[PDB]
Amino acid sequence: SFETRFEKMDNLLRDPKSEVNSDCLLDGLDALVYDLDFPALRKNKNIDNFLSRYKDTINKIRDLRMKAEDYEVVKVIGRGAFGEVQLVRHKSTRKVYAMKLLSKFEMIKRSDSAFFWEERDIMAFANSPWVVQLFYAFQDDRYLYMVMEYMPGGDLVNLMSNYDVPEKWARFYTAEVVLALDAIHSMGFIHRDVKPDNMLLDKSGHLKLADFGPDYISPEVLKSQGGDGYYGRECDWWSVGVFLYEMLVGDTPFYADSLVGTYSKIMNHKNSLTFPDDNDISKEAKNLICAFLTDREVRLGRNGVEEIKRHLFFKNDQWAWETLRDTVAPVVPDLSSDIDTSNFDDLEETFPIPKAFVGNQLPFVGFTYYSN
Amino acid sequence: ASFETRFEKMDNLLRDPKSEVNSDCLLDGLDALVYDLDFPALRKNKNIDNFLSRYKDTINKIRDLRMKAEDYEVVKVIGRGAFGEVQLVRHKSTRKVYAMKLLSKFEMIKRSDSAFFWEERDIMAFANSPWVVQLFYAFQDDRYLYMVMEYMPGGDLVNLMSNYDVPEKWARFYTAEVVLALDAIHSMGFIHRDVKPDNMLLDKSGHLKLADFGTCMKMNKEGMVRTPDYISPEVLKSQGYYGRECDWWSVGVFLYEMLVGDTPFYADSLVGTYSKIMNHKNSLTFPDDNDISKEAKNLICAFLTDREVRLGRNGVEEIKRHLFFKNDQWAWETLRDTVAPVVPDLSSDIDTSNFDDLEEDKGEEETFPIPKAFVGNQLPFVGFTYYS
Ligand SMILES: CN(CC(=O)N1CC=C(c2c[nH]c3ncccc23)CC1)c1ccccc1
Ligand SMILES: CN(CC(=O)N1CC=C(c2c[nH]c3ncccc23)CC1)c1ccccc1
Repeated sequence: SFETRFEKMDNLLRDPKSEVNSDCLLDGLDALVYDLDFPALRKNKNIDNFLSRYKDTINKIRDLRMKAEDYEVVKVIGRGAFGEVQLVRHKSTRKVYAMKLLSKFEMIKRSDSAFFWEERDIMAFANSPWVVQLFYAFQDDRYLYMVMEYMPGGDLVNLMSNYDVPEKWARFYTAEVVLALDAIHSMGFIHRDVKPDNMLLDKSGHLKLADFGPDYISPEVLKSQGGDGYYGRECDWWSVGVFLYEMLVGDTPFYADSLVGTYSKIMNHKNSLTFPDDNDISKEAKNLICAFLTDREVRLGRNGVEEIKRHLFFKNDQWAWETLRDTVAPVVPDLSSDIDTSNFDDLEETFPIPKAFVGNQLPFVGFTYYSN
Repeated sequence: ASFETRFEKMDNLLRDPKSEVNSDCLLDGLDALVYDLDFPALRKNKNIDNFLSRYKDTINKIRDLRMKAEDYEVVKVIGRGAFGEVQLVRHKSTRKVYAMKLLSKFEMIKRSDSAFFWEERDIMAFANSPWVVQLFYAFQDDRYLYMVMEYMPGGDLVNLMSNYDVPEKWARFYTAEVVLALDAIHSMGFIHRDVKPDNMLLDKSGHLKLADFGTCMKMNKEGMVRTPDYISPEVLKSQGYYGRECDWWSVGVFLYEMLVGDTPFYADSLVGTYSKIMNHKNSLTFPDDNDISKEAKNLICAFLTDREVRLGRNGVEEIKRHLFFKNDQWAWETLRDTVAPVVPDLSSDIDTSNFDDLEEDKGEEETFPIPKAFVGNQLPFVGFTYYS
């Protein structure tokens, strides 16, 4: 059938989850112009003629497509190894967002340029109240850009520093992390390193997970990094136990001065896991921490989220699992302005000119995403 | 500007068939990149090897979904050229017969000639004229460019002129259809540069259409462009700047050959022909024993004259008003409705009686050397794909 094959082709060209969608195919042409336009390369007739034929329209497309210049940087609200997070405002729409930038130079230099694909897909397609949304994803020759919802409530590292977390609060945050992880697991993904930095609080003080691509890592994720083991969803449930312990105790359960010491304490969890002498912690809170901080064969979460939800630590009279997001969060942030950075602490290299085709833009083809 | 205006202008560039960057040209770029990068020496670059792993699967899936040579069943080879051949083909699924023109990418790259086909592709795809051979689909693989066009079973006008003594009544019909065909091409901004009976094909009802635009060049904002019997004097002076009227000279040669039986500037030697063309004011003569009207002689002389005063240099309207076209069978708006002088008798949708059936070759699949660095041999063909 000719029209069935022609229809299937249009499906691939218009589906946002397709690698050959219209905005993805445009990335290939854009990358090709960035990577070919060098004097040594343009000596090749095929290259010089192709660029003459497409540099007018590619420069035109670069202007029409979303670009960094469409955003007004307000402040830098975060920083990482490969870039930074900026609170930005779209010039035309005036809407504020959080934009994550990833340096193509650093990524290529460190030979690490494929870690962002699952983060892009989870945030773009989750469609969940528990996952930070990615509205747009674009790029230029130097950076990858991720336009996400701004989470003014800050992160849980900040919350834990500013407050003495009572059990009533710890139960709320732990339950929201349980629902957030279940939404991610339902999509077919495993977070791997769930930590308080990945837990962001929206305008109403409710939690959403962000940042998909040592203290919080499970024993199986450590073992499997030596190229022989394997792990399941229960590796994220281990992280929940570490988070609950840090919240009620003030320290990570396997803290050590050295990275080796932490790694070793995690493997020796049956002997290193201890609750300080001066612990006001309930028996149900300790039960839940121990049920998560154990080997994967007997870990809570092995037989789904239901056994986690039924734990006595979650028994309370303020909320229910099915309506938890409608309840008032323990810390509802001060909604002063759309530019409020109160909950956040405040704080370039060009590629060498190629003498042959290097293709530095190739590992980024297909990153562009427009939610419409 | 407006944001939604930017994202609407984008969707226009992505849908417009005449756009350099519609979704077919964009898939061409990705398909060209997978061909040009999938070599073991290039796969040593991590960026290249990783990109190919990420897209090899979908590019092969897309190659199957998109139109390909295997969708067509070859029936005969009805024509041949330096860079390829023309095959009478039948679509496997639809069973409809077409004429497919193939152009060898190796012969093209090897001879450093890989940009002549763009005008032919655009004329046949966008002319939208009852007088220009239509291009339904255009596709490609790593070895060939393919052009799926309407099959013209009636043959060409060289064949028609050999088999018949063309009366004026017939010559007027064929000249009239060539005038409408050249005007469609001129309206698009092109100059044929090689109008001869070889380019004029007859369809299943005997109606004429132009084909063979390998020689086509696009005019500038002032209408200028950069066999020997059909060539105008302005070209022989260079052999520069040529207007529309260099095509109208060939119409005059065509009309003379039709009514007389010989080309107006025939000679044993090429030099004798070139000399006769330059001396057109004295060499152009009509045989004493003729059934040529004063209006046919007027039209031929109006075309076979200096480009500074030639009929056509200011449009087709003055040509259409010529008294030679006055007749009682048809009008310019009723020409294609008329019964053509020679309506071909066809046994089947596959009948090739009006063509010299040719022997297929199926032997030269020559190789470009395996790239040790990025060569980009598929780059001059990005954007050739067309679907109607
Ligand atoms: C600091 N990171 C971590 C990260 O990947 N993320 C941290 C949290 C995000 C966020 C979403 N919405 C936000 N709203 C207010 C502040 C941060 C955010 C996005 C994800 C980072 C790492 C490497 C290179 C660059 C940045
Ligand atoms: C013979 N040339 C000219 C050519 O390009 N064309 C001549 C013939 C065509 C045709 C359309 N429809 C047809 N139907 C019945 C016969 C021929 C046709 C189309 C155009 C050629 C040159 C190089 C490589 C290959 C062929």
